[PDB]
Amino acid sequence: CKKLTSHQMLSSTEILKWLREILICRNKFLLKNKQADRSLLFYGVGTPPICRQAQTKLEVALYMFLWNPDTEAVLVAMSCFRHLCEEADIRCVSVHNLLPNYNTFMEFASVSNMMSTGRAALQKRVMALLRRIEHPTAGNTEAWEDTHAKWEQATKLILNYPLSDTDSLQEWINMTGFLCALGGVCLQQRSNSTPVSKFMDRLLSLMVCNHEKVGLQIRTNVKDLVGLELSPALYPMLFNKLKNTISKFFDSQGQVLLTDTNTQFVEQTIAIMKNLLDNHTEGSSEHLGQASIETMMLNLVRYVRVLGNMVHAIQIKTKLCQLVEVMMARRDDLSFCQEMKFRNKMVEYLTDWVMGTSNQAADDDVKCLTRDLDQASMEAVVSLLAGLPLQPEEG
Repeated sequence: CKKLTSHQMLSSTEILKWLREILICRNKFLLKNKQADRSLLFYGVGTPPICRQAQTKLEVALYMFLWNPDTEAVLVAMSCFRHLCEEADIRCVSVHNLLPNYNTFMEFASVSNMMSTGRAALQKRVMALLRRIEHPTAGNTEAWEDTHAKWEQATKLILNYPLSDTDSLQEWINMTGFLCALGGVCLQQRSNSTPVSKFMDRLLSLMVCNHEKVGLQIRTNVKDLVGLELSPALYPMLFNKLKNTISKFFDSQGQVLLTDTNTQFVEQTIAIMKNLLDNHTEGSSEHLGQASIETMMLNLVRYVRVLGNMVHAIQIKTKLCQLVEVMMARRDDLSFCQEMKFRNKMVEYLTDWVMGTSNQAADDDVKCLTRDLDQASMEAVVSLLAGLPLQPEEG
C-alpha cells in the first residue's frame, strides 16, 4: 500500500490484479478458519490492531485507484471493493458495524459488471458512486486528504511551469471530480468533530485562471466538475463562499468594482449556478434548502445592470435571465426568508431590461441579440410574477 500510494508503480495494473488475488486468498483462508473456529477476532477485529491499519491502507489505496488515469484499474479496484465487502461479511447482525458504507461498495460490483464504453463513462460512474458515499469512514477521510495533497501538488506544476502533459491534465481533471464527489464525507465529519474549506478556496481561484497552457480547457473542466460532480452535502459551503466572493465587487456605497476578472467570475458563476439548478441531484432538495440565493442573485443583477450594451453583455444578460427562470422554477426546493420583496426587486429591475434597444439599434445582429434578450427577460418576468403579490418598498 505504501508503494502504491507512492505512485511509482509503472506496472500498477498487474500489481492491482495480484493484490486482488492476495485479498481473495486471504478471505478464503479467513472463511476456512471461521468454519474451523468461529473466534482474526482478537487480532484485528477487537498501537491499534495491525489488521485494522492494514485494512485502512487497503481502502486508502483502493480509493486512490479509482482516481488513477488508467482505465482497467477501476474494474480492479471495484472487484477489490467487492472482496472487501465479502470479507467483512465473512468476519461477521449488521455489517455496517464494521464498514458503514457497505451499500456503496456493493453497488461498486454492479457498476463494475456493467460494460463501460471508455474511461469517461466509468469516471462519471465513479463520481456518482462517491456522491452516494454518505458515512464518513476513516478510510475515506485518510484517502480524501491524501489524494487532495497529491492533487494540490500537481495543481502547481501545471500552472507554475510556463504539451505532453495532456495525460496529467486528464488525471487532474479526474482528481477534481474525485475530490468534489468524495468531499462530502470530510465536511460531514467536520460538522461533529477546515481543510475542506480550502478546497473550494482553491476552486474559487480556478475559474479566473489565465495560464499560457490551455487555460480555456482547464476552465471548462473546472466549471463542469463543480457543476455536475459536486456532492449535495457541499452545497451550503459553496453558497456561503460564492456569496462573499460576489460581495467583494461592490464598494461601501454600492458602487460596482467593474473589472475583467470580476466579469469573468460573474459569468462563470452564472453558468455554474444554471448547470447546478438545472440538474436534479439525488437528495439535493434537503441540502439546497439551507442557504439562501438571495443576496448573491441580487448582487449579480446589480453587476449585470452596468454590463453595457455589447455582445458579451447581451449574452450575459440572456444567461442571467435563463438562470432567473430556472431558479424561480424551484422555489419549493429553496428556502426564502422574504420571498415577496425578493421577487418584487427582480421584477422592478428586469422591467427596465425589456425594450432596451429595439429601435435605436442599426444592425440586424444588434437587433437579433436585443430581441433574444427581450424574449428571455419576458420569460423571466412571467416566471417571477406567478403568484407574486405587489408590495412596493417603503414609499
